[PDB]
Amino acid sequence: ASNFTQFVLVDNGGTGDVTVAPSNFANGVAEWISSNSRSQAYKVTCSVRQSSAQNRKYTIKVEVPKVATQTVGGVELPVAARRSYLNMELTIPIFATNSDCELIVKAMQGLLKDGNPIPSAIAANSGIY
Amino acid sequence: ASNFTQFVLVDNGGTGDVTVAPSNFANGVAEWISSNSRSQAYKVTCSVRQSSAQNRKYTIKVEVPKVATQTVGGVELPVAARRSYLNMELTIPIFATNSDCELIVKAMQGLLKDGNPIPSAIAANSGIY
Repeated sequence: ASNFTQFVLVDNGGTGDVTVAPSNFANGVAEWISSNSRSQAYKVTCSVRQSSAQNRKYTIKVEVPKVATQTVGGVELPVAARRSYLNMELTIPIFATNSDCELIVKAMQGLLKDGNPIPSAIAANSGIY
Repeated sequence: ASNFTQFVLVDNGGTGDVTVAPSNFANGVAEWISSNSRSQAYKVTCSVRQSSAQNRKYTIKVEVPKVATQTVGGVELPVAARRSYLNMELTIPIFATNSDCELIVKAMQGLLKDGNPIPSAIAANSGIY
C-alpha cells in the first residue's frame, strides 16, 4: 500500500548500505533523509496529488550527495557538494487497477536495470548515440 | 557507455517480456517503441542536454499502454487507452566521475525496489501516509 518507513536507498551488498529514514511530513510531502549533511545527506521526497483529475500525479525527488565533494582536492569544508538530483513525475489514471499499477513499477524497474542503455549512459556520464 | 539498443522494458520471467526497440532519433531525442499501438505501444524517450551548464540533464519519458483499455468492458476500439506516463529529469554535474554516476543509478534502482515504500504506494494506487 505505501510506507513512510525506512528503506535502503543504496545497496552495497553488506552493512555499508545507504538507508533513508522518515524525517518529515511537511504538507502532503513525505520526506526521507540519511545520516544527513556532512559529505552526506541522501534526501528523498514523495508527494501525491490529483492533477487535472482524470489522473493522480506522484512527484518524487532524490538528492545524491555524490561520493563527490571533499573526496578529492583542497576545499576542506564542502557545502552544496555539487550533488545530483532527480525530479520524477508519474501521472496515472485515477482508477488504474493494481495490475495497471504493477505493470508501471516493472516498466520503471526495467528502464533502470544494470546493463541497460539508459543506466549505462548515465553511469558513464554519456549520451545514447 | 550508452546504447540505442533493444531492451526488456517489462520482465515477466519468460518469453512473454515487453521489449522496446530503437524507433527514432528525432533531434537529440532517442526513441524506443514495442509491438506498437494496438492495446500496445510501450514508448520510451531519452534526451540529454547541458542545462545551465555546470550540469547535464537527462530527460526520460515512458508511456505504459496500461494492461488497461479494451481489457474490460464495451468500447471495442480503444485509442488513447488512458495510459500512464513518467517524465523523469536527472540533473548531474558536468564532470561527475563514474563513481558519482554509478552511485546515482543505484539510489535510483533502490528507490524503486519491489517491497519498498514508493513502489508499494504506486502499485496499490495509494498515498505514503
